[PDB]
Amino acid sequence: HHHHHHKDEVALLAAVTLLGVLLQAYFSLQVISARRAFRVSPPLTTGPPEFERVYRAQVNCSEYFPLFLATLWVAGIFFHEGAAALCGLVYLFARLRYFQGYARSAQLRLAPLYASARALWLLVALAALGLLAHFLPAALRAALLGRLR
Amino acid sequence: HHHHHHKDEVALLAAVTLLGVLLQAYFSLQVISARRAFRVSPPLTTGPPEFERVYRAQVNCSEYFPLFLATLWVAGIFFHEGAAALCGLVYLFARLRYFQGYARSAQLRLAPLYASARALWLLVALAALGLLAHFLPAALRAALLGRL
Amino acid sequence: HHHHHHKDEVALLAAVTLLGVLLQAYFSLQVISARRAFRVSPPLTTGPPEFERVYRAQVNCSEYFPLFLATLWVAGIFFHEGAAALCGLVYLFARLRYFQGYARSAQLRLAPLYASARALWLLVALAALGLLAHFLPAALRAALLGRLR
Ligand SMILES: CCCCCCCCCCCCO[C@@H]1O[C@H](CO)[C@@H](O[C@H]2O[C@H](CO)[C@@H](O)[C@H](O)[C@H]2O)[C@H](O)[C@H]1O
Ligand SMILES: COc1nc(C(=O)[C@H]2C[C@@H]2C(=O)O)ncc1N(CC1CC1)c1cccc2ccccc12
Ligand SMILES: COc1nc(C(=O)[C@H]2C[C@@H]2C(=O)O)ncc1N(CC1CC1)c1cccc2ccccc12
Ligand SMILES: COc1nc(C(=O)[C@H]2C[C@@H]2C(=O)O)ncc1N(CC1CC1)c1cccc2ccccc12
Ligand SMILES: CCCCCCCCCCCCCCCC(=O)O
Ligand SMILES: CCCCCCCCCCCCCCCC(=O)O
Ligand SMILES: CCCCCCCCCCCCCCCC(=O)O
Ligand SMILES: CCCCCCCCCCCCCCCC(=O)O
Ligand code: NI
Ligand code: NI
Ligand code: NI
Repeated sequence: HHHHHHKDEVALLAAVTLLGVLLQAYFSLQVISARRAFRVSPPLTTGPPEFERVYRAQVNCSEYFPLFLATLWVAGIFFHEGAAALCGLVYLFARLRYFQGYARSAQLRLAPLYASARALWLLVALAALGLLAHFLPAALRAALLGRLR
Repeated sequence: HHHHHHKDEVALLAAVTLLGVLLQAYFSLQVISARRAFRVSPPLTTGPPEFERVYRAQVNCSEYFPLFLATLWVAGIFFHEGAAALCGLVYLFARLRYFQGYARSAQLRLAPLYASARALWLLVALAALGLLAHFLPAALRAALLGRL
Repeated sequence: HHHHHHKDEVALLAAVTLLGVLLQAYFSLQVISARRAFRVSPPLTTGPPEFERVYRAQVNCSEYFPLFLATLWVAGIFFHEGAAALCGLVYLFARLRYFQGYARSAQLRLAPLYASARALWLLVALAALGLLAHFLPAALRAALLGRLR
């Protein structure tokens, strides 16, 4: 126990984070359901194209999920909670469309893939700007103090 | 520096996290050892079924690891540290049995897989309840104030 | 809102985290570029060895990213911010060399792979020591108080 909590500075980030977990659960579910429909038994990860695209979509979302996370949280703490959470949401909605697109074809994944990438770059930029705002003043000051002597 | 630290509210979550890291290390070690026994040289990922099942078991535990993490932390902060840590432990022990099961066969993976899924779902539910507790009162209040 | 922030205790961790995200971006970019040069269209993940090595290097770095993250943060918070950040940087730089090595051959990946593993074990050790320093005193004290009664 302390007599204050910082929950209330990260609750939006936490909500978006959870939403991302749930979205991954939906993607796994679709993979399970593709495994049944095209009869691809674990441990195999190859099969008909229609299976491979679903499986790949899920794998690519899972692999980007930690990156999404890390940049969400850095942006949301160093830049602005609300703005990070919102880019997060745009990221997740884009990945849902990416997943749906890819299921249909390689080509129909592209537009939402690009939109996923833009939303993730926005998170990167907000995180970077936030970190710059945190470190740049002291560093400029130290450099000016050095030249002043 | 501040004159207080919040470490002590997250130390169980941190211990469980690290335990999870160590478990992944054990899984990688088994994969390395299966690569030697069945002579599957990187960058190959395919080979005899006994190699593929170990390899897949590891890749599936790696891929769910961040999900475990995220929910572990959200649940532990917004619901209850101890309860989240404990579900976490149950998740990790279930994955260790899943890994061992899968090595032996596709079929023996299933019971511990299901247990691992139940444990993760519990973490999800805790995280969701914790977030509901945080947001719901102010939202109901704002709505009541609007109607007044 | 609050009248203190803990940003300034984790800014180095956050910066190393973001550097890690950027490095994964660089790795993906090399994968895209290898897909074009060797004509391997998603959803395929197999192709000429030169493509497979790049692709594997990227996958292995993505899969260890969250482990790196988790241990970076636990070490940075329970042991020492600066020392964790520094081992983080050595981890990332080694993975860059691992990636470049692996692109050229299976064999050239090994030295920087071993350096990546050492740097991650150091983070694991710093995390474990920090957790020990947090829990061990109260536990020893409780055990002694029990025997004293
Ligand atoms: C070391 C630090 C490195 C930092 C690097 C940072 C790079 C930052 C790049 C940000 C790229 C943002 O680019 C911008 O993305 C948005 C969001 O999709 C696009 O917006 C687009 O999507 C939205 C839907 O969500 C619609 O309004 C419309 O379809 C379109 O305008 C812009 O058309 C594009 O120009
Ligand atoms: C541990 O959770 C899960 N693990 C696995 C495997 O590890 C499978 C691939 C390995 C194999 O076949 O051996 N699969 C499904 C799992 N579920 C089920 C959910 C999809 C309906 C899940 C339960 C709770 C939350 C979740 C969040 C995201 C994804 C899933 C969540
Ligand atoms: C960076 O650490 C490791 N990286 C890789 C690769 O990236 C391999 C797949 C790439 C290739 O072969 O090209 N493999 C094994 C690694 N080890 C050592 C292992 C004995 C447990 C590890 C060292 C330190 C901590 C760890 C934690 C979890 C898993 C592993 C940890
Ligand atoms: C979501 O961002 C990205 N996603 C994907 C896929 O999910 C691909 C594998 C799926 C497929 O082809 O179906 N690829 C590239 C992406 N970019 C592009 C950037 C690297 C040049 C990225 C944008 C912003 C930050 C980033 C950080 C790391 C990696 C990438 C970052
Ligand atoms: C991947 C998600 C990681 C989330 C990390 C969030 C940690 C910030 C909160 C500090 C912990 C203390 C806040 C008081 C809450 C409590 O313990 O009751
Ligand atoms: C939108 C978020 C809500 C998600 C709710 C997830 C449901 C929790 C399911 C838990 C079922 C586990 C059954 C108990 C385990 C056992 O019998 O040993
Ligand atoms: C994804 C792995 C977990 C991320 C963990 C973030 C937890 C942040 C806890 C609050 C940080 C402030 C306390 C700093 C203590 C110190 O530096 O001495
Ligand atoms: C339960 C916690 C286990 C901790 C295991 C830690 C293993 C640490 C090994 C570090 C080896 C460092 C040797 C480096 C030599 C060099 O880099 O030049
Ligand atoms: Ni008190
Ligand atoms: Ni002071
Ligand atoms: Ni505080």
